[PDB]
Amino acid sequence: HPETLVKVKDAEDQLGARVGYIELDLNSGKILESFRPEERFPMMSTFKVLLCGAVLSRVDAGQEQLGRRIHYSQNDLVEYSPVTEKHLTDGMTVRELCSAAITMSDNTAANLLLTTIGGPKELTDFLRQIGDKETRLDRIEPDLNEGKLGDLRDTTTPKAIASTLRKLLTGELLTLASRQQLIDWMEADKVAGPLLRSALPAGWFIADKSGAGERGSRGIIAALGPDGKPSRIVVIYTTGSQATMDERNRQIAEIGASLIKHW
Ligand SMILES: [Cl-]
Ligand SMILES: [Cl-]
Ligand SMILES: [Cl-]
Ligand SMILES: [Cl-]
Ligand SMILES: [Cl-]
Ligand SMILES: [Mg+2]
Repeated sequence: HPETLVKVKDAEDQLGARVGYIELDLNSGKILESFRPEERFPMMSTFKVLLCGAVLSRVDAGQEQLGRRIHYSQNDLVEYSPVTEKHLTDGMTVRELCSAAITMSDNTAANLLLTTIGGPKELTDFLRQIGDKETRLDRIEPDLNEGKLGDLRDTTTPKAIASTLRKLLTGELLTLASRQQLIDWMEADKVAGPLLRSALPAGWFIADKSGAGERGSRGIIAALGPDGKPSRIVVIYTTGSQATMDERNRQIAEIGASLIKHW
């Protein structure tokens, strides 16, 4: 809607950075609104949904078990690992790692899951196989968050990842059980959801994953809608801003508020 576009523009002005935006009809994939949809942005932790999609595809294929226990060490622990730092001695199952990666954005959990699939290149190969020609993962956490100027590593486009999310959450790419488990991880309550959840009316559905990185990188992917059911996918990314984190968050949140207001 034009009111959302204007909020996107305001965010670019206030933040001193580009903002990419797309909104798809969930059922049809029709593009309802877009701004810089084919430009590249760091995915940051939004990739963790794609990662868990790849893990679930392996589960469906009999190549992984959700119950398999993953044992790791102190030196595997990286920054922002609130769940995995509590399981050095006992390990975590694949299921537990996906829950942590998505609901808690746990960085080490994502690295361990990357190991289970064979790494960034294997995630990228899965994405190419499902028809995403743009998204690429090159590095693990935390380096994938760097957001360096003119660096194509660890990027997507709003249009690419929106389509990929739709493929994961709808249709038959994943079995019903895996699709529902991915959904459920994304729906689960989170500690703080400034970008879309904080202002979202009660009773609306949202399955989301946010991301934050260096050099102003911030964004979110989500399926959401009224009456308990998702009906749209939205993707919002920005990178380059040196405004405060609070200002970045507020500008993105205002885009979301407008999408909801003018739904
Ligand atoms: Cl545009
Ligand atoms: Cl574009
Ligand atoms: Cl134990
Ligand atoms: Cl493994
Ligand atoms: Cl959020
Ligand atoms: Mg809830």
